[PDB]
Amino acid sequence: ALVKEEIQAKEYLENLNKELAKRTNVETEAAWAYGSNITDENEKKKNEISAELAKFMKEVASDTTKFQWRSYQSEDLKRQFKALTKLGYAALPEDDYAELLDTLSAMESNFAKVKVCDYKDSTKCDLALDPEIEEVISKSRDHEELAYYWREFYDKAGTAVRSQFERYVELNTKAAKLNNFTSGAEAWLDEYEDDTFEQQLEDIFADIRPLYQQIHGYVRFRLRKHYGDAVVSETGPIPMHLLGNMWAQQWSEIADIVSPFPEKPLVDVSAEMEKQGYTPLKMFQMGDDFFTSMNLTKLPQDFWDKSIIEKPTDGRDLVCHASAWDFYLTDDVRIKQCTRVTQDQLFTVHHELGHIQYFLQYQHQPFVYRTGANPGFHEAVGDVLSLSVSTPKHLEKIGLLKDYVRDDEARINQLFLTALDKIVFLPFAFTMDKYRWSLFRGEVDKANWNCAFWKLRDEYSGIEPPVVRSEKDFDAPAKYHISADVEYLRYLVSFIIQFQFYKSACIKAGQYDPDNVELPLDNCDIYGSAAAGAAFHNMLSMGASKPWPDALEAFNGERIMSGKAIAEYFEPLRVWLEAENIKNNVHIGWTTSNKCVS
Ligand SMILES: *[C@@H]1O[C@H](CO)[C@@H](O[C@@H]2O[C@H](CO)[C@@H](O[C@@H]3O[C@H](CO[C@H]4O[C@H](CO)[C@@H](O)[C@H](O)[C@@H]4O)[C@@H](O)[C@H](O[C@H]4O[C@H](CO[C@@H]5O[C@H](CO)[C@@H](O)[C@H](O)[C@@H]5O)[C@@H](O)[C@H](O)[C@@H]4O)[C@@H]3O)[C@H](O)[C@H]2NC(C)=O)[C@H](O)[C@H]1NC(C)=O
Ligand SMILES: C[C@H](N[C@@H](CCc1ccccc1)C(=O)O)C(=O)N1[C@H](C(=O)O)C[C@H]2CCCC[C@@H]21
Ligand SMILES: *[C@@H]1O[C@H](CO)[C@@H](O)[C@H](O)[C@H]1NC(C)=O
Ligand SMILES: *[C@@H]1O[C@H](CO)[C@@H](O)[C@H](O)[C@H]1NC(C)=O
Ligand SMILES: [Zn+2]
Repeated sequence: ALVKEEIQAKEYLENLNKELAKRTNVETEAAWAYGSNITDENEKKKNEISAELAKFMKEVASDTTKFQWRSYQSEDLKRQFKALTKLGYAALPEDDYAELLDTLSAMESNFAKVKVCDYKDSTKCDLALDPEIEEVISKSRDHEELAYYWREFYDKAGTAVRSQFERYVELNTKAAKLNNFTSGAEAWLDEYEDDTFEQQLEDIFADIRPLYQQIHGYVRFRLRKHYGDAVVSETGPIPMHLLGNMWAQQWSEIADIVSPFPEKPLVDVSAEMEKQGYTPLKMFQMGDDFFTSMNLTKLPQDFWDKSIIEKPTDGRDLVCHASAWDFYLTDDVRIKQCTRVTQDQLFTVHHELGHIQYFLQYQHQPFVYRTGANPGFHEAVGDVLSLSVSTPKHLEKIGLLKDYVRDDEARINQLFLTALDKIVFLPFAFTMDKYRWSLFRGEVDKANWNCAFWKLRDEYSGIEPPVVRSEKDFDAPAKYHISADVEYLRYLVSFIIQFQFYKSACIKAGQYDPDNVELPLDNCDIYGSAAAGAAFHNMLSMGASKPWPDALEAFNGERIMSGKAIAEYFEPLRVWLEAENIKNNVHIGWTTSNKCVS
């Protein structure tokens, strides 16, 4: 009967979880070897091991039907069994799965191997995105140079893989349907365990959108003063190559030309980092110190022994796009980052170490629970610390920000600088998955796939390509996550919930009081706070053992994803900016782009 079976099922799950952890270790090692060293041999190795694990998952999913798991008393056992039924791509027939793996490695390796010719020297053709092209996009204020690098990169990283992307969409759809989801959109959304999740995000985005429109309007106004009206129009979408980022996802790199008060300080600690002899090692050691200062877990020896924290100097191809890795044993966690000594990179280091901390916090959990409460939780951890590291308060403590006077004008500069990252990103992140969802769901005909991309970027972000594109081009895969098949909604969720975590951690630390002028949210530093660390420990140690509202509740007693906290952080900016835009008669909104020919 059921009482005896539930006891046996508990024993079954205990052994299977350990077996899954061990088998996944092997897959992860092969994936790591390939990402660190792209060769035909490593690709073959990676894909063959994945195919082996997929075959085993099929056997597992099949075996779950031998247990009456839906009839069990234990919510915990039922949750584990449910996790094991979700095959994802592993549901595909053997040959289809092999084809998908080959398709995915073809796209990611194409992205990783992109090289372009120097704008000034057509003989020198070894410029990679990281660091060469990204350096130009972030630093150059020559609009024709910027336009050149934009076109060269999108042509090579995007258009070149159209046929592979098409087959990937077909196989992704086939896999979703084998799992009885309507499409890959629903398969992705299932990770959030909430059937109203899309509407919730629409509601939150709608609340923040007006602030984005104000930032967009002001930036456009300031760019007109820099480049002239021949380059930037008052009423049209902003030409995206002028925004300091290849994908226009964050605009912090053009802060020096769009800052509210150019005569007052704007935080940019890159020069001081270099002057003080910072290295990638030091940056990671400083991140480690931040976590341990909060009474959280120190980085294990394997991390230091096995991580790659600088771009290799041999001739080899690799994936430089920064990532954090769990090997599902004990204390085997690693980062691979082509680290540079900049302010932006210091935040990236803390982001990636947020993943590592999460891995360490939940490594005692059964295998199926060794992941984030939802994908957004994993992305939020390191960003909460980055918000603190970015404050004038913290940066003065570590001697990177000198002779800084925090008057009302400096505060507006800093809030604006943060918004150029945190608010600007929201419509971007939403469009990445809105686009792919529309393809997965079969809502866009193949003949319209490229202009469907640029239509969303126009509608939500008010940006456009520097040159005319058409259906002869295919631009979406020029973004890493699109070539690498990484869900993006996690980052939209993260940018909302990180402010919920930050606000709460700051209150717990005694660093934020809404009725005290000396403790504003935008200058909170949680460094050294064991109290904030305790909330993190309580939440992160849970892994995916409970639905995410229980994980949020463990942190601050709340159960709802809310835009209240992000709006609260930027409220002083909103008040100032609304008035400043009225003062300067700034045009808000944009006409439909003419940059994608149907
Ligand atoms: C996605 O959705 C799919 C449905 O759209 C779903 O596919 C269905 O899965 C069912 C398995 O759960 C399967 O049901 C079986 O059907 C067999 C006969 O099917 C034939 O005829 C169909 C048309 O009439 C054809 O379409 C098929 O191709 C087949 O030719 C039955 O023989 C079988 O029965 C046995 O199993 C049941 C189940 O027993 C359960 O467990 C315990 C066992 O101890 C029972 O006590 C308990 O009561 C419970 O019922 C037994 O009751 C029975 O005695 C037999 O042993 C079974 O009903 C179905 O065929 C299949 N397709 C369709 C079209 O319905 C996928 O599984 C879903 N995928 C995922 C990942 O969830
Ligand atoms: C650098 C970072 N890299 C990603 C790596 C994600 C990944 C998933 C699966 C296999 C390999 C890599 C991450 O750590 O989440 C990243 O891409 N991004 C995203 C981006 O740069 O597009 C959004 C960024 C928000 C701020 C922190 C960094 C976030
Ligand atoms: C890269 O992989 C090749 C074989 O694919 C191997 O021989 C070589 O040692 C690796 N290179 C480095 C730098 O690890
Ligand atoms: C550090 O964490 C432990 C449990 O992990 C806790 O018991 C202890 O109180 C914390 N240290 C401080 C100073 O609060
Ligand atoms: Zn991340």
